[PDB]
Amino acid sequence: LEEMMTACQGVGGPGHKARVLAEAMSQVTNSATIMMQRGNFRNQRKIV
Repeated sequence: LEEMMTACQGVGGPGHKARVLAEAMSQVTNSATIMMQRGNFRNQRKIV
């Protein structure tokens, strides 16, 4: 058995847990992008 995929699933290596992270960090950082945006909008469309 090519148990590389079995290992790289969370039990040994992340491999997919790395993809779950990638999903979440994109989303968490995006959620903070909404905070930046919640400033770079309010202030903006003025005298800028």
